Amino acid sequence: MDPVDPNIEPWNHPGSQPKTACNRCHCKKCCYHCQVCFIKKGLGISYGRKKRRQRRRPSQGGQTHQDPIPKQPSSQPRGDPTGPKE
Repeated sequence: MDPVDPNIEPWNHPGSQPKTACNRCHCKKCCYHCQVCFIKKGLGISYGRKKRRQRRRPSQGGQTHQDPIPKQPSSQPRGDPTGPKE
Protein backbone atom coordinates (compact mmCIF):
# COMPACT_ATOMS: atom_id res chain seq x y z
CA MET A 1 0.00 0.00 0.00
CA ASP A 2 2.64 2.65 1.26
CA PRO A 3 0.47 5.17 3.30
CA VAL A 4 -0.89 4.73 6.94
CA ASP A 5 2.76 4.35 8.03
CA PRO A 6 2.43 6.57 11.21
CA ASN A 7 0.54 3.47 12.51
CA ILE A 8 2.69 0.47 13.47
CA GLU A 9 1.65 0.11 17.09
CA PRO A 10 -1.71 -1.77 16.99
CA TRP A 11 -0.39 -3.81 13.90
CA ASN A 12 3.35 -4.31 14.94
CA HIS A 13 5.71 -1.58 16.51
CA PRO A 14 9.39 -2.43 17.46
CA GLY A 15 8.35 -4.44 20.61
CA SER A 16 11.27 -5.96 22.62
CA GLN A 17 10.61 -7.47 26.13
CA PRO A 18 11.10 -10.69 28.22
CA LYS A 19 7.68 -12.46 27.66
CA THR A 20 4.77 -9.92 28.45
CA ALA A 21 2.37 -10.82 25.55
CA CYS A 22 -1.16 -9.32 25.06
CA ASN A 23 -2.64 -10.74 21.78
CA ARG A 24 -6.38 -10.53 20.81
CA CYS A 25 -8.15 -13.34 18.82
CA HIS A 26 -11.38 -15.48 18.88
CA CYS A 27 -12.12 -17.78 15.84
CA LYS A 28 -9.33 -19.00 13.47
CA LYS A 29 -10.89 -19.02 9.93
CA CYS A 30 -8.74 -17.31 7.18
CA CYS A 31 -6.92 -14.98 9.70
CA TYR A 32 -6.39 -12.06 7.23
CA HIS A 33 -5.80 -9.32 9.89
CA CYS A 34 -7.96 -10.84 12.71
CA GLN A 35 -5.79 -9.31 15.58
CA VAL A 36 -4.52 -5.58 15.48
CA CYS A 37 -5.90 -2.74 17.72
CA PHE A 38 -7.40 -0.09 15.27
CA ILE A 39 -10.07 -0.27 12.41
CA LYS A 40 -10.29 -4.08 11.95
CA LYS A 41 -13.45 -3.81 9.71
CA GLY A 42 -11.58 -4.44 6.34
CA LEU A 43 -13.60 -1.49 4.65
CA GLY A 44 -10.96 0.04 2.25
CA ILE A 45 -8.32 -2.65 3.00
CA SER A 46 -8.20 -3.05 6.89
CA TYR A 47 -7.78 0.44 8.55
CA GLY A 48 -9.59 3.89 8.81
CA ARG A 49 -10.17 3.82 4.93
CA LYS A 50 -7.95 3.16 1.74
CA LYS A 51 -6.40 5.19 -1.15
CA ARG A 52 -7.31 4.44 -4.86
CA ARG A 53 -5.01 1.31 -4.89
CA GLN A 54 -5.82 -2.46 -4.63
CA ARG A 55 -2.96 -4.88 -3.68
CA ARG A 56 -4.72 -8.22 -2.89
CA ARG A 57 -3.74 -11.62 -4.46
CA PRO A 58 -2.56 -15.19 -3.50
CA SER A 59 0.78 -14.14 -1.85
CA GLN A 60 0.19 -12.30 1.52
CA GLY A 61 -0.78 -14.12 4.78
CA GLY A 62 -2.06 -11.47 7.33
CA GLN A 63 -3.86 -8.80 5.12
CA THR A 64 -0.50 -6.94 4.56
CA HIS A 65 -0.13 -6.90 8.40
CA GLN A 66 3.20 -4.97 8.07
CA ASP A 67 2.23 -2.46 5.34
CA PRO A 68 2.37 0.78 7.60
CA ILE A 69 6.27 0.66 7.49
CA PRO A 70 8.30 3.75 6.26
CA LYS A 71 7.09 3.91 2.58
CA GLN A 72 7.72 0.77 0.36
CA PRO A 73 11.46 -0.19 0.88
CA SER A 74 10.67 -3.63 2.54
CA SER A 75 8.98 -3.86 6.06
CA GLN A 76 9.65 -3.62 9.90
CA PRO A 77 12.26 -6.20 11.18
CA ARG A 78 10.34 -7.18 14.39
CA GLY A 79 8.00 -10.24 13.78
CA ASP A 80 5.92 -10.01 10.50
CA PRO A 81 7.03 -12.49 7.70
CA THR A 82 7.26 -9.83 4.84
CA GLY A 83 9.97 -7.20 3.93
CA PRO A 84 11.50 -8.82 0.81
CA LYS A 85 7.99 -10.30 0.30
CA GLU A 86 5.13 -7.67 0.92
